[PDB]
Parts: sequence; structure tokens; C-alpha cells
Amino acid sequence: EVYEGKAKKMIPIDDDKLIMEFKDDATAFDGTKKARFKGKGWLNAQLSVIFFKLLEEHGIKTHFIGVAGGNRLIVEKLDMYPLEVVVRNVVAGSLKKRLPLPEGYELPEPIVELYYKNDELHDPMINYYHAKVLGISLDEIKKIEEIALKVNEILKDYLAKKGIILVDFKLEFGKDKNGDIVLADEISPDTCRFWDAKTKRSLDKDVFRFDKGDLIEAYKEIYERITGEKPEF
Amino acid sequence: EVYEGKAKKMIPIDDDKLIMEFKDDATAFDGTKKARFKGKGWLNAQLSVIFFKLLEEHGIKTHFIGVAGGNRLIVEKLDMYPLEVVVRNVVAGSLKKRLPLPEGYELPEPIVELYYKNDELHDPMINYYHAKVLGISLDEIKKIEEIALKVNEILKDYLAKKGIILVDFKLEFGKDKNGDIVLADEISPDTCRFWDAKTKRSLDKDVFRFDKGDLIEAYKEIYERITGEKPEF
Ligand SMILES: Nc1ncnc2c1ncn2[C@@H]1O[C@H](COP(=O)(O)OP(=O)(O)O)[C@@H](O)[C@H]1O
Ligand SMILES: Nc1ncnc2c1ncn2[C@@H]1O[C@H](COP(=O)(O)OP(=O)(O)O)[C@@H](O)[C@H]1O
Ligand SMILES: [Mg+2]
Ligand SMILES: [Mg+2]
Repeated sequence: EVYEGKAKKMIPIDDDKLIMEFKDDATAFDGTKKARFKGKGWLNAQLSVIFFKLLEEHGIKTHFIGVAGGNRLIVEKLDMYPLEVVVRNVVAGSLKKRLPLPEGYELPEPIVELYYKNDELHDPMINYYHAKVLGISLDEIKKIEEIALKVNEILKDYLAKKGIILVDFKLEFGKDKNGDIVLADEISPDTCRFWDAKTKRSLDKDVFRFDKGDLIEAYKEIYERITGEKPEF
Repeated sequence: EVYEGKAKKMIPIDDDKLIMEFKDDATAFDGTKKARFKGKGWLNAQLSVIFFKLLEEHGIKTHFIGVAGGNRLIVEKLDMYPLEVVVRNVVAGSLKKRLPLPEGYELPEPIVELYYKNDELHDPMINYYHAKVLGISLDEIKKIEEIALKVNEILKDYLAKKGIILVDFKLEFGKDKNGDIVLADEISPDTCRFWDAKTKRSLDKDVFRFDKGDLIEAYKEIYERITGEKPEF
């Protein structure tokens, strides 16, 4: 059986591999807002590949194995932590409701937030003690955050050289058969906030969230600035 | 000028001392539910004194200096951290909305949660990174939690020998002139969950929160079980 999530489908290959297929569907505000954008899947697939390859070069262990053409990646099957790990460099989104700081406030150092993946409870934020009750040891949490913080440096530096501010982003992790902590899911304009360095405008899912313009146009601009090429689809 | 909070008034004495006066007012659900209970102030004052004295004996630094008769304590003036520090031994209250665990679930080890004191944002939970942005260093946070966890052991052990389960409780802290971290505010049936060991019933502000019975009767039962004496008022 294939798992069909809000944005991607996961097709089993064997015991240790999956196909991650990116859909054109977009959801927001915990699923209340919905639309489909032709080519969104392709862009998010291609961009994930570029980011995973960049991170692998820097010695980040990711689930990325290869491409299966189109909107499909081949990825290592992992035993997933029930976490969303959010790294924040610039104040935006939900952080404005947690710290009395304005949108665009540049953080002196990165913030890491842990969210417990649980639909029933609406993905509440947790700390290290909650994580322990969930079966995640302090060492594991520490290794996870150390990876997220390294990922942050690499992506923000890379993107800055392209005139893009990495505002924040969301990661997921799992364990491989050796018990190593492996970066999973996706890295795309769906799961990151990207702002133009010159204009400060959103080139990410916030365009869809708040009707700030044309989503495909914004995701394309990201692809074009990153690759140097115009997207083929 | 005197500071008048929801439950207590703080009267300045000199440069380094305050009077903490406990009122009969009770509030719940971030101030939406209100009532007054005659003698509540007295009970919460007396009980805070007993707890602060118990903790001082165990080498916990608290703001407790002495009594000024009635509902008034003399306390050291501190430069307060903008935090509420919650220690949890048994699942109850807001934790049920954060972990899919039932009320009464006994935790394998204590949970410490940090809340940023901010009316505008409704006291959101924060982690160590948020605390840093707020000007609280990691060392400070670590010392705070180490104290809270020690306080927990002492109170839970003490209360268990009296047939009372310490379910959770909320602490506040500030810095003294030497830059030491000093336990502040109050320790009472207002700020702790106390359950009868035999019956599991609430002997705390939850009685008022959820109309579980007579608040004064419940606070009295706590006083009587702790002191061995019937409250004089
Ligand atoms: N390497 C992996 N192994 C197993 N599961 C993964 C891996 N990477 C991502 N996942 C999970 O696969 C699903 C990806 O599809 P998605 O549309 O994002 O689903 P959802 O809407 O549940 O987040 C998610 O449940 C995600 O946690
Ligand atoms: N030692 C102390 N020094 C300075 N302020 C304190 C001390 N202990 C408690 N406080 C503060 O004094 C007030 C106590 O009264 P309270 O009725 O609880 O007010 P509030 O409704 O604002 O919590 C709180 O603002 C508390 O943080
Ligand atoms: Mg997802
Ligand atoms: Mg108070």
C-alpha cells in the first residue's frame, strides 16, 4: 500500500527503500485552506534534491538515494521520530505569537523548536522532557538539534550567496538500521521561509498562505535563482 | 506604590524588602472565572511559609524573610525572571493537551516546562532558545531547572508522608544582589496540584476551576493534614 500525505505519496520499493512522490496539492492552516498548483510537485522535488545533495557533500546524513524521474525521489526507509524540528533565523510565522518581536526581527542566534507530530493534539510544541516521555533520549534530542543547526549554517550561507534569506525551515528525522539519525522528508519552499535579500518579499508557501501573489511564479523564481536555469517541468 | 496582582499585593518596605500580602480573591482560566473565598489568603500565606521554611532547611535559597502577621510575609526584593517554571509528576491540566496521556498517568520522571510571563501573548510555553533571546543564559536556565527539580523531590517526599500526591506545581525565580537565583512568589494550593493519596481527589485550586466542591474546605484539609492543627484564621 502507498501512503498518501497532504503533499507527497510514499511508495514502498523493498525492505529499505521508498519512493517519495511530490504532489501538486498545497494545504495551509492545518488543512483548512487548499488548492492545487500545476508544477508545484516538480519544483519541490527538484529543490529537495539540490538541498539534499548539498547537505550530503557537507557530511549531513540524509535519506536521499536517487531520482525516479519527474516528481519522485528514491529515499531510504527510516524509523521516523514523531517530530517536526523548526530552525528560525528571522522572526516570522508562529514565533510572533511566542516572543513579543516584530516580523523581520533578526535573531542574534538561531532558535530550534521541537513539535510533537500528532493530529489529535495539533502538533504542539514540546521540550526535552516531553520528548523523553515520548521515548526520545536527551542524547538523541541533542544530536538532532546539532544536525539541524549545522543544516541551518550550510543552507543559509548557500542561499545568501544567491540573494535569499533563509528565514526559518522545518525538518524531520528518523533512525536507519545502524541507529544513526538521518535527515528525512523534504526541503522546499513548502517547508522553508525564503525572503528576497533586496526586497524582503516571500518566495515560499507564505505566498499561498496569505495570498501574497502567484505561488508557482514565486517557487519558479527560487528554482531559477538557485539553479541558474528556467524550470522545464 | 503597592503592586496589586490577581492574588497578592506587594508592599515595598525599603531597598531590599517587600511585604507579600495574600488576598482572598481567586481567578481561573486566565481571569475569566472569579470569586472570593474568606480565609483563602490566610491559608495560602501560612502554607507558603511552611513550604519556604521546609525548603530553606534543605538549602534551597528562597525570598522568605519573615511574617508580618495575618496574610503578610516579609520577602527579599528580587530582580524577577519573566518565567513560570512548572514541574509535573502526574499528568493533569494543560499537559493532557500536549501529550496523549490520561489524567492521573504517573510520569516515569518529572517534566519541567518553562512559560514566558506575558499577558499580551497569554504566557506561552518556551524552550531554552527562546529564553536566550529573552536575555536568560543557558547556565541560568540550567540552574533554575536544577533548583525546581530539587524543590520537587523535597515537597513530593514531604507531602507523600502526609498522604498527599504532589501532581504538579508552578514556581517563579529572581536574582538577588549577589546574582544568585532565588525562589520567589508563593507555594500554595493556588499554585500546586495536590491529590489525596487514597482517593485521588483534588485538594487545590482545581476545586474552584471545575466546581469540584468547597474550596475553603479543601484548602483547610491541606492545612490540617500538613500542620496537624485546625486553622485559626
Ligand atoms: N525516509 C522516510 N522514511 C519513512 N517515512 C518518511 C521518510 N521521509 C518522510 N517520511 C514520512 O512520509 C510522509 C511524507 O508525505 P507528506 O505528504 O509530507 O505526509 P504528511 O501530510 O503526513 O506530512 C510523512 O508522513 C513523513 O513524516
Ligand atoms: N521576591 C520578589 N520580588 C519581586 N517580585 C516578586 C517576588 N515574588 C513575587 N513577585 C512578583 O509579585 C507579584 C505577586 O502577586 P500576584 O498576585 O501573584 O501578581 P500576578 O497576578 O501579576 O501574578 C507577581 O508579579 C510576582 O511575579
Ligand atoms: Mg508533511
Ligand atoms: Mg501570580
